Amino acid sequence: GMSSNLHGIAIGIERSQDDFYLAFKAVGKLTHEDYEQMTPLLESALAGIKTPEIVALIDITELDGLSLHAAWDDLKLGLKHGKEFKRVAIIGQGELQEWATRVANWFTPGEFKFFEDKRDALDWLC
Amino acid sequence: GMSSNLHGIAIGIERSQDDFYLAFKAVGKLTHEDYEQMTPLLESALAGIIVALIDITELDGLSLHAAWDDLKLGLKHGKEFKRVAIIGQGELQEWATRVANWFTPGEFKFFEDKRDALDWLC
Ligand SMILES: [Cl-]
Ligand SMILES: [Cl-]
Ligand code: NA
Ligand code: NA
Repeated sequence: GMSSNLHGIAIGIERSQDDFYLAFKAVGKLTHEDYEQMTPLLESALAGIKTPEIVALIDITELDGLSLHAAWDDLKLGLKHGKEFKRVAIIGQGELQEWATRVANWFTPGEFKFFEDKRDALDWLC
Repeated sequence: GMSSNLHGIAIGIERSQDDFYLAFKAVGKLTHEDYEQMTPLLESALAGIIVALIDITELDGLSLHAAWDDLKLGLKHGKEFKRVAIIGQGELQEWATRVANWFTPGEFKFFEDKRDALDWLC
């Protein structure tokens, strides 16, 4: 009964033309340890920001899900930093993920919008 | 970043002379999915079978959700285990075993060598 599944969150700051954006790529089944590894970089990225200025891209194309603890870490990060994001582009596949993006958008102050194409997402995002 | 750590639980019935025990090996950082893969096997074993052996030499720990599944399993089934040999290394794992022993109705004892453990286990 063993398993060696690939998972994690990649975080970076990317560029599209003359705009910088915060990029995430969530892969596999996320754990609390994954949120822990990513949190200091996120805190570094948002240092000094107290207004809705940030735009982010979150690629969930290879995301399987979140552990229970990870789901709580995620909500904690949203409660703590979410107001600082004005727009969030979600990149995934299918209508069920589109629907989940619309549900997230209802809950959040920043504008969340779903895409399948990165170039479309970046055009809207920045 | 990315990772692909090995984790899981091996379970099965084993022999020591003309005598049997339930063997567990806990590897890595255990998750809820690991507990769900393992539970139906544990139940079939208990319907068919008590003393057990738990190898923690390669155990890192349990996720929050898994610690809960684990406690749920101990509350349901631990009374059925009269003796539990914990196979591990070091005094921190021994201490953890002694703490577990205090909490539980069966006798839990720490060993470094499987052969020494099986002599006491059955
Ligand atoms: Cl977790
Ligand atoms: Cl879990
Ligand atoms: Na929103
Ligand atoms: Na005990």
